[PDB]
Amino acid sequence: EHVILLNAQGVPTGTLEKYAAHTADTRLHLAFSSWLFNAKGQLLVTRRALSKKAWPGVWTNSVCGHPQLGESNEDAVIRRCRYELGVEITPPESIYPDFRYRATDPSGIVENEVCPVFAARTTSALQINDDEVMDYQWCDLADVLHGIDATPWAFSPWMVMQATNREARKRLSAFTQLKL
Amino acid sequence: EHVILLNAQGVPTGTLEKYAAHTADTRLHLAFSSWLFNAKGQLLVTRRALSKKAWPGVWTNSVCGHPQLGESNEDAVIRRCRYELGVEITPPESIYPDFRYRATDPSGIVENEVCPVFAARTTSALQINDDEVMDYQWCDLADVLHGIDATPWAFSPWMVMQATNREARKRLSAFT
Ligand SMILES: *[C@@](C)(CO)CCOP(=O)(O)OP(=O)(O)O
Ligand SMILES: *[C@@](C)(CO)CCOP(=O)(O)OP(=O)(O)O
Ligand SMILES: [Mg+2]
Ligand SMILES: [Mg+2]
Ligand SMILES: [Mn+2]
Ligand SMILES: [Mn+2]
Repeated sequence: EHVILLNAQGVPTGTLEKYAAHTADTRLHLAFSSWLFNAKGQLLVTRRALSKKAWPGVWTNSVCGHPQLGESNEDAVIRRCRYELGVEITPPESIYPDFRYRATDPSGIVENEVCPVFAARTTSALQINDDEVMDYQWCDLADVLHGIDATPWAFSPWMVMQATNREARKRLSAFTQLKL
Repeated sequence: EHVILLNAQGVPTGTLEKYAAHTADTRLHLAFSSWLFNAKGQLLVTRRALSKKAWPGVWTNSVCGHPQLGESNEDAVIRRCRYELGVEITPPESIYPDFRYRATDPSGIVENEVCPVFAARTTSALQINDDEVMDYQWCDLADVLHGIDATPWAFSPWMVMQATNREARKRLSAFT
């Protein structure tokens, strides 16, 4: 795998192997983030595997990843949902297109990303990939937002930032509707 | 270092080496749990090291451990506060003396304990042992209870159960 490198104005300049790209010195690159809801409208929260290079063992939103060369961001969402979670989804909706952030993890690994955010519904059962996700929960969005307000340090920082954006949060709410 | 095996009448029957004791088939043994506050009354929440055999990487109450043969519960707390957090404390106070639980961690490791719970105040600065603790936060007890109440899965199951016991929570709250 690789990442797509971006310059200061967020324009692509090339690619780098994925492991080598995440270090204490991470250059800006492209990513995506997605929030998944089941038919009942519950949000899927996940726990990153202990083997993940960045934020291992941390609770976070449904799925995070890196678009590969030739791939649309929405196609990367679909792929990682299948790879990490075994799960089929509805077409991802853009919910926070201009999200961008930089953060250092507990052992000093940096993430530095232009990271558009999406939401979607699951249309199949989960098949969790233990190489990527060690735990998960279906819950009510409102409860997650209250937890995020009370103890933000217990979640990944990108989860918290995305959840605290007003318009993003409105879309998450929309997805809490029960659907048949 | 060991754990103390307990029968149905809660009597020690023997010991097992501590690491070898915690498996997918963990048998009942003695432990303690402790909640630490500073002089200002802020609660210390800690995140277990990724190397811990049970619930690695998990946010939980201040300090947890295993009393040894012939050791008082209060002395075990003090010992682990020094070992894990390099911190001195006031005499531990009982908060939930009859707590007991069993739970399974994401990789299948079980804790199965008789685990009385205590509270204390720190009387020195932390000095972190990174073999035990990978992160920590000083916060307001009110906010931690709301977090436990809203997203209990973000915390260790034993922390949740202690905090959701009606009397334990009163005494934690009264404590600062
Ligand atoms: C999000 C913002 C987290 O850093 C993008 C990266 O997610 P990761 O899950 O860490 O990347 P992948 O390993 O490609 O899945
Ligand atoms: C607490 C309730 C966890 O089950 C008792 C044991 O805590 P640990 O922190 O895991 O024990 P030690 O490694 O002895 O410190
Ligand atoms: Mg990922
Ligand atoms: Mg301990
Ligand atoms: Mn990245
Ligand atoms: Mn134990």
